Amino acid sequence: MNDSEFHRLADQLWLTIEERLDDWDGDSDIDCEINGGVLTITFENGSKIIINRQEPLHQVWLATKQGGYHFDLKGDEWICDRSGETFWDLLEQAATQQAGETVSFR
Repeated sequence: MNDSEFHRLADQLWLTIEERLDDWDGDSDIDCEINGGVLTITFENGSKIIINRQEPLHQVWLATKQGGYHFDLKGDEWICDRSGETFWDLLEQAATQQAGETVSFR
């Protein structure tokens, strides 16, 4: 049902995100933190993206510079619930603004 859906989604996000940002270089440095259901994407500046998760239905969080918002699914692309933003793109703007160079998720 839900827990399984949540978990498989979680697995693919967690993996692909961590992998992507461990892979890509930059201006700044990058150390990804992996904790128990938590990712924390940390630059040499000391600033960071906070990723952690809420309900085992479909609900995940993400926090950054401007604060952030929770992460909800539209279709092939997660939005931020806020007004209805975007996964990879807003995450780009977040990471980019804290790191100091285009952090390329797409």
